[PDB]
Amino acid sequence: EPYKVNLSQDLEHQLQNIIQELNLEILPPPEDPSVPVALNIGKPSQRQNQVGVVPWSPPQSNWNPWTSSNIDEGPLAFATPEQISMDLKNELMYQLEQDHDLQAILQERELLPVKKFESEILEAISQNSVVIIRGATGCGKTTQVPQFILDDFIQNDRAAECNIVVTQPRRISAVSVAERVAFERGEEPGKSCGYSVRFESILPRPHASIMFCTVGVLLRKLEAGIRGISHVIVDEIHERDINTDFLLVVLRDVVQAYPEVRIVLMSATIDTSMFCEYFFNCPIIEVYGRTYPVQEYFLEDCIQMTHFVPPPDANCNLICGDEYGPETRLSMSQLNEKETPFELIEALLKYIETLNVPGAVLVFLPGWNLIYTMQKHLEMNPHFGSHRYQILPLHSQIPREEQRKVFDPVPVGVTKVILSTNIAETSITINDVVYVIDSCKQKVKLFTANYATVWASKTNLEQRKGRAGRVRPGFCFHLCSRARFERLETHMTPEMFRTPLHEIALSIKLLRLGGIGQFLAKAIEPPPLDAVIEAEHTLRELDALDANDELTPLGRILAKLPIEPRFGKMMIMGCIFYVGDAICTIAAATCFPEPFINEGKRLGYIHRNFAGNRFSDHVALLSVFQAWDDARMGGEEAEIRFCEHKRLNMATLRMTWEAKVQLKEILINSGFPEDCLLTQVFTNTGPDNNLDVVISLLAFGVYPNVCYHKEKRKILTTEGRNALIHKSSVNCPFSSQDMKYPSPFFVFGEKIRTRAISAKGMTLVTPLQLLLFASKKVQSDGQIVLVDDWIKLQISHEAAACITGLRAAMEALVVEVTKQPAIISQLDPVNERMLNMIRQISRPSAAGINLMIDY
Ligand SMILES: Nc1ncnc2c1ncn2[C@@H]1O[C@H](COP(=O)(O)OP(=O)(O)O)[C@@H](O)[C@H]1O
Ligand SMILES: [Mg+2]
Repeated sequence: EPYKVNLSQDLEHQLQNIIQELNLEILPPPEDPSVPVALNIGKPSQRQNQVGVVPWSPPQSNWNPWTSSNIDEGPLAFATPEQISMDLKNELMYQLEQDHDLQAILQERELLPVKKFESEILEAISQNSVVIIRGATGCGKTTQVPQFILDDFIQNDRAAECNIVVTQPRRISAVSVAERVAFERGEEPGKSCGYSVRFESILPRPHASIMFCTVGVLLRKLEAGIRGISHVIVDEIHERDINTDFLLVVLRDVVQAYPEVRIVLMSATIDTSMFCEYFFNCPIIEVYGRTYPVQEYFLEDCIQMTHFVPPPDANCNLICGDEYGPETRLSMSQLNEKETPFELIEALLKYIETLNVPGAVLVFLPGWNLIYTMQKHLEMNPHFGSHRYQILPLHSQIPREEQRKVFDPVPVGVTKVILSTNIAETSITINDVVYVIDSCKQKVKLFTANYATVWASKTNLEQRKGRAGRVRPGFCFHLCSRARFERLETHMTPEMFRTPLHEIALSIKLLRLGGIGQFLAKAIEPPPLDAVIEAEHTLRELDALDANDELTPLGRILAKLPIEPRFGKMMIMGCIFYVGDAICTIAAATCFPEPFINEGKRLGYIHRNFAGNRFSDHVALLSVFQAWDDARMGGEEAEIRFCEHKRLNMATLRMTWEAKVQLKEILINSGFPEDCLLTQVFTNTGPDNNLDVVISLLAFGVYPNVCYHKEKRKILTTEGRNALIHKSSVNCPFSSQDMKYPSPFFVFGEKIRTRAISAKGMTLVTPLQLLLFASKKVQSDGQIVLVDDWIKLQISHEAAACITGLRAAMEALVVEVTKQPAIISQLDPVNERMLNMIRQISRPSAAGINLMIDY
């Protein structure tokens, strides 16, 4: 049944007036109501784009390739290549013979499997434009190959002619490796090695230097070209990271027009024929060391040996071999294959210690969520205390201090257990690993108009098995049944086949590489047609691309921003409404976890409070940033005490803050005036129109995530399906479900598809805000308005038509703004009134809502 909307008469007239002034019309109600009318309305030429190549040039002595600028005012300013080379060599020779701690480290370096192949690798790279380096995870490709290359130029008095850029799929990899390589050279990051991820960098010195970076960073720098680089090392190509795949397309055209460049493709033990053929049948340098066999097991076995009994495609736990016992069979059938059996892992750990062979256990799990769950299951049991066990988590989102703990040795008599994601599959190798427990799962992000746990591939299961066979004969415990193993895919589908292409689409256009479809048709494995059509559709709707699929001034800005394009447009809209800072903060916050420390899953009494009365996880977040920033004014310890008092993750806040500042930077440079991006005090209780607008702009950004509240935790999603409010939400009630929301309409940040469907990052919006920014299709029969063919509003046909008219006027202003962003200082009066009407519609009062008194 429809939702009643109580507009005031004065508001009803105001809408009608501004529409009249904007020179728009109210489409009349339909003569026959059974045939409704579309209130949502629509509304250039430039050039055409042919095939182009990204330019290349080798290292120059008067050029810093990492800052992309000249060296005029330095101590190596007008120096000659030879002095630079000779100085850097003598520096190093000296360091080598004096530093006895460094010598020891270099001795460790020289035992790694890859050391053997040093000469073979350097010669190959010397000869051929492209080389593939192939070998097992742990031989030392990532850490050593870039050093081999650098040191080769240094020792041979060519140090000035060597700048190596190394790409990595993941942020934590570019940083960790940069720090590890720096340490192996007795340095801090910032000398010979550096890193550059989104929102964080420690640039290395301009000469004889290695930069580790994520592909996105490298891509976003490429519109200048690949300036002053001699080697491009594309690492971990076998992960089929979509941006790596894309970059490989760019680099193929590069090597073809500039054969003096050196590309180095580095890969785990897979069939690299794909990549070989792609790069003109390039050499393949094989690398290996000693492997020991690993006795692998499956969900059957695990139950057979532990004598486990659980608590009271098709399901593959119902299928078991005859050679297994009756209880094993009956026990395995009790387990649900959508979960990972945490009790069985505990049992397997106990089986391990009865083998009496010391060594670490490596446990593969999908996501932090399960690593935390498994952590608490264990620690809340005497046996797994500090005395017997050291249980360390491993994933992207933990302090780098605790990353390095996984490599540290442990007091003897203590089993080290690493609870890890797939980072520890091929990216990093943990030492003294004899045992592996494998969930056989993956946390991929399938979005089709959103995360999800799926089955890993045979290849994944094979490479997880191999982690336990680098020190002695190992064991691997797969938690999937044997019947499930057979129905597994041989390979994970590459991200290129199942990821949105909007960001790649803009990149192609920013770099003037040609048509989106034409370019992506040259990929080693081109993406599906529909994904290309979706990407093109989505960027035309945003006005990122024009009708000819050419890049607009809006699209250009969205391409320069390291954020999802929709959020990029939301940020420009914020600039227009002079709430830029708040929106940049919301945007920045999307790229990091929640700042809140959720010990218990249910949300605490202090965190709730930051919500105020806005029923908004987003407002909560803005409110902590304001309080954290105030608490910051008393220095480090005040910040520290504020954070662990209020139960917050201080690093998250600093990362988000620094992200924001850079997002603002790119806006400033794009022409937007400083005044629209100042920080603005606000309250989360009283009337605040700035925050009202921020909610409206939030509703635009997170669309199409919209939902309707039934009762308790139950909600409805955009296609009529139902789902739950996530426990982490401020809007989530206790075991007693009394919430009494002044509106049932929320927008949200994430769909978490576990066993159930959960909505995360929920923010209450008014029916008016829904109509304005959080809907596309609006249909009126005169009385009832139908929103995105599932939500039904009983509202004035005239009002709906006007709000829908505003939406379109706003979009139109965005276009004009992005041609000359500075004009927001001096908008014409009608546009000013149009902004003010949006300001007015954003108020809770505008929909007859009052937040200040308890409902
Ligand atoms: N931060 C680190 N701490 C300890 N050992 C490390 C670290 N980084 C790399 N190693 C060691 O280096 C070796 C693997 O080097 P790496 O270049 O990562 O191999 P791959 O060829 O798999 O890329 C292993 O012995 C691993 O434990
Ligand atoms: Mg590696």
